[PDB]
Amino acid sequence: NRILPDSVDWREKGCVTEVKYQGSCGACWAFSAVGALEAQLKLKTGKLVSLSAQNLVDCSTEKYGNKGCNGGFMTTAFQYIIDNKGIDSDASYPYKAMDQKCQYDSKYRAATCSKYTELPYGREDVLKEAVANKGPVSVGVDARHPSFFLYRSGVYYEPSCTQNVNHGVLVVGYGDLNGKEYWLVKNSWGHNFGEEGYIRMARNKGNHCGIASFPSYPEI
Repeated sequence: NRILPDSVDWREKGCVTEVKYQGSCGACWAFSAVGALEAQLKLKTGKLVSLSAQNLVDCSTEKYGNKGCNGGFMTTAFQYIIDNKGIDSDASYPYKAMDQKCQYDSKYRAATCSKYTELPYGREDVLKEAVANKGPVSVGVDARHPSFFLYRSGVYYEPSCTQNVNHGVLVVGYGDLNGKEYWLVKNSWGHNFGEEGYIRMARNKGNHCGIASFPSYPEI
């Protein structure tokens, strides 16, 4: 294993915004992407600002292989931000859990993206390195299993989990709790979900739930 901190929690560095509630809109990919960029924005500017998931839903659309409330890709959302030369703040372009016309306006720009990086498939130590050294990382997980919705505490391990990911989330940390290594995952089902919106997911257990399958992070 690479030489790295044994645990990381980007919330401690003030790099993680409040947990969002996607509602009945499959915008997790958008929340996942903005969350990663929010951390980078804080690292660069010193200011923590929620970015507009809705801007991605409405504007990072067919050209990017995305389908708004019917799903999308974090990577292509990043490329949209690059191509578009910005993304608006959440306050300026609030989330409505619906597909809308693109209403991007540069006057409400709160961040940019210059590039993004895809981590190699399934490599949890590479993921750990990126979380330690770069910041929160956008990932997909298999969140199809009934146990996921009912998670309350501890470290989530679901034998039925697969590497077929379907749910974009944000890895904001990692560590060990009571002998179980975990990834600290920010979800977008509001603070009622899991631990105030977070789930600790099993780490170094064979790419559990595909968490390390498709990681990416942007840079400002």
